[PDB]
Amino acid sequence: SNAMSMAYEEYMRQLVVPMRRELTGAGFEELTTAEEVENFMEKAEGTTLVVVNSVCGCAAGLARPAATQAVLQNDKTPDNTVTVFAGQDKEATAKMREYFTGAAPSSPSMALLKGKEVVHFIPRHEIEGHDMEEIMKNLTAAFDAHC
Amino acid sequence: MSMAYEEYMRQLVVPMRRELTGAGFEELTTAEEVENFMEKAEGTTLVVVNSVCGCAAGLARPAATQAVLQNDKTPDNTVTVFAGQDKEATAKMREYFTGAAPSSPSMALLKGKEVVHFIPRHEIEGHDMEEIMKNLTAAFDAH
Amino acid sequence: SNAMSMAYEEYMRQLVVPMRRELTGAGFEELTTAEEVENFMEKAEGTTLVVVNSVCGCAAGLARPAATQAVLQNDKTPDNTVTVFAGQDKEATAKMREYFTGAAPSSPSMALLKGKEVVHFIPRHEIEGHDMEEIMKNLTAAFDAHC
Amino acid sequence: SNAMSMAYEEYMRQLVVPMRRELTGAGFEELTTAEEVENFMEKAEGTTLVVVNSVCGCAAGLARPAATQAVLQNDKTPDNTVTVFAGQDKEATAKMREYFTGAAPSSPSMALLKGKEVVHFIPRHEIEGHDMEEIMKNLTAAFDAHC
Repeated sequence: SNAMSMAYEEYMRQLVVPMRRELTGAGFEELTTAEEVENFMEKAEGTTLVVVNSVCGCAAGLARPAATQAVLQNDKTPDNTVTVFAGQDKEATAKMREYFTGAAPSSPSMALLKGKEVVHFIPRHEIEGHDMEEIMKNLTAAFDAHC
Repeated sequence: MSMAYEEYMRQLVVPMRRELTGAGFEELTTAEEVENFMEKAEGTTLVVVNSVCGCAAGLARPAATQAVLQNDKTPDNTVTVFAGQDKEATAKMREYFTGAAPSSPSMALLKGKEVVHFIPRHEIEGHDMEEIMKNLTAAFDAH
Repeated sequence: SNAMSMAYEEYMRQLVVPMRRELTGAGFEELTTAEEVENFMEKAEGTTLVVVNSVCGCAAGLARPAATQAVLQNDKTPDNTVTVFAGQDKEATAKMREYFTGAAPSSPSMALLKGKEVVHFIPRHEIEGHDMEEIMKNLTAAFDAHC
Repeated sequence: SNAMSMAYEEYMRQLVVPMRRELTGAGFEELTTAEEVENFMEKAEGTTLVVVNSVCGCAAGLARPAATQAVLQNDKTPDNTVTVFAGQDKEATAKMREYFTGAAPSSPSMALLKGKEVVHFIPRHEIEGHDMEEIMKNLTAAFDAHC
């Protein structure tokens, strides 16, 4: 029944909070709603780092840390930073992904935008199995190319 | 977070509770309730010390419930304390088992508030349904 | 439809099996769909005792035993004995409850019928907090009046 | 195996998922099998935090949060973060516990490893009866000392 299900979602909701704050406390704006995604993307100017967040280990161990560090450490940096949480905010991420023309869905993943156009994409396979150094070098070389 | 968690376990253990209440076992959830029941209790009583493990699920609970339901002679009372979930209720009841070591799941047959037969985890763990049943039913037949 | 809810459903389905068999063991036909229920009530003739079964402790300790002991220890007895399982076969007990206009929904509960019209009702509050004696006294009396 | 045993195991399996995700969404690798433990401990290098997880309020309120906070707030941290789930992955934790020479079994509990040698150990009695501040100091002091 829904009672157990309500409880399960609330519990997963609570455990997911630090997984959000990890990005949001670093200045990444949460887009938790398909409308919020449209709002941002239809107005976005200059460069944007989009992080498609996720609960899995490699989001925790590689993607989130790499994204927040690249942004804080690099001379050249995106004008905006935002995130959608795959698997948790489904409509938000499905809406964001509509803008990633050409890309398949994956999680975690990252896009560098100019306006609402992708100019650099980092799919899950470019993240999983690699180490921080590689991934941050990936991001920063992209920041330097585009930001 | 604390709320969500305790709430989480409170919801998810409901079914493990229902298995016993759905068999007519009365749930004693506080030390107070335990003391109240044991002081009033008359005749025989099966106490099931419940727990959230697999042998409770696949052995003890099914064994206890079938026994009382299908045996000709049965306890006048059927009650349960939930080990680990209702901690204080459990500790209190365990005090009436002067001779028994603590384990869960475990089961006790009482006459009044005196233990007359005891089934420790080790007589449940590593045994099968029927085996545990006969242990109970023989107890019922004797007391 | 996810794994947690599938698993909850499977578990509750098995949980409930023993509570079903106490009644079916005593001749009570299970009505598990709205259609089975609908089907039964139409060709129904004579008197029917309907037991609305429940996962609750008073169903176990009082309702089911009283119902089975009652149908056996009485010269006057219903022609039909059927059951629905509240909370588990939701559409089944909601369908049956429509033939119970005048009675409030509760569980366990029991109803006596002549044909398709209810002529006696035993709510949970006439079960919960009562003795096996008064309950089947309630039952048997009703049998005498109608069966 | 029957329907009940099968449904129950699957039910418990799904319900501990959040208590797995709390650690895996913090970077901890899961060792769910005896073979996975040996494979790891046998080839392990550098330092390792092992978390003996379990299903209980102590694990939920102290052990898991403390372990994840310490690992991400502290400058020195283990090279590896791993976990065995006591009570759920029984062969896995029994196997891990064989590596803890002369330590007593308890859950939750944590071990700091240098290679496969237990370099510091926190039993349940260090966790239960304390607050985060205390456990964290215990953890990070261990890290400061070995890594």
